[PDB]
Amino acid sequence: STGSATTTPIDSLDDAYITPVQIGTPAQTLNLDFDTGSSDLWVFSSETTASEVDGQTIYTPSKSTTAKLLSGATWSISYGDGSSSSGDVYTDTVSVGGLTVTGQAVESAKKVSSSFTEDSTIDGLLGLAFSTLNTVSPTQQKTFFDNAKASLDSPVFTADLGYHAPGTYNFGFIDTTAYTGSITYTAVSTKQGFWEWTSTGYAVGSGTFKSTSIDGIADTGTTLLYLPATVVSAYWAQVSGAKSSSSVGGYVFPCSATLPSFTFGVGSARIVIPGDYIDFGPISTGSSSCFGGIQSSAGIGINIFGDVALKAAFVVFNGATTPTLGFASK
Repeated sequence: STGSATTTPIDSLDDAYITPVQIGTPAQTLNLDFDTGSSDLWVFSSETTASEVDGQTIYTPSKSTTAKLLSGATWSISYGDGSSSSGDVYTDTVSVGGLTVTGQAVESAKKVSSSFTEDSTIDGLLGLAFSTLNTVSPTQQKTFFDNAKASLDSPVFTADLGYHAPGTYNFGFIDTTAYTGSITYTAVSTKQGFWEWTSTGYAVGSGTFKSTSIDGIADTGTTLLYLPATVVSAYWAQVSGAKSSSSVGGYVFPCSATLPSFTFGVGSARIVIPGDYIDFGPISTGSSSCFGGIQSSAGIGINIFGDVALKAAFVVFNGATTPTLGFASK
């Protein structure tokens, strides 16, 4: 089997991407944030504290003839951005782009943190990291991909995120029309539960390539590119007037600037992030100070190849017995 679904930016800045997901019988379609940096599929629901729901579409398990309470199971998750959610668990039928999993754990939120409430466009998350990170207790549950894997034509999914435009998540096949040149594959460590890999270096604009190993995670659920402070300083030094602002919470730059590109290495291959992808717009409405899309990972504890990086590539998440990651230009 295979599946193919369009993913759409939630706003004009590509702050996140939502993908429609069918849950239950009859189908209830919710728009979920596909997140390769976590491993829970959780949704706003009829069980979510009423004051914490503000415009989201909810899953109502009592209206699904295939929903079953997973007795005694609870979940609770906290993300790197400080947000969180928790609740109980149902199993139900879940379909993405024509690919169906029966008996998928659907984690129903009883509580969500304010950032979730405040984002009316995201109805929940669909985790695509390794199932070892799943938070369900006392019986850990599998991700949608892990459940689907054996049925797929090939044990892979691909992320093809757009810049200020829709893109595609495919399951079970590689669309050879969706990228240019060849796909370069690179090793993955699953030791921390992530799609963790090592970039071979970077360049800023038309500058020379610096060969240096940068360990990080491919994370569709993180907006920006978080890299070591040395790398990030070298980038922003090429933008007149750019500075790190403790009050704003990272590097800002004059909105009048033209940003240089940023290149990252994948083995001997190179992925170029155009400068415009690094612009996240005014820090506040009407401001001439703009927020940068490349930020320091210092104090996160891990480097994160988030959407800023991934949307410059066609990315293969290869879930073979020994997982790997592939990157192509597009």
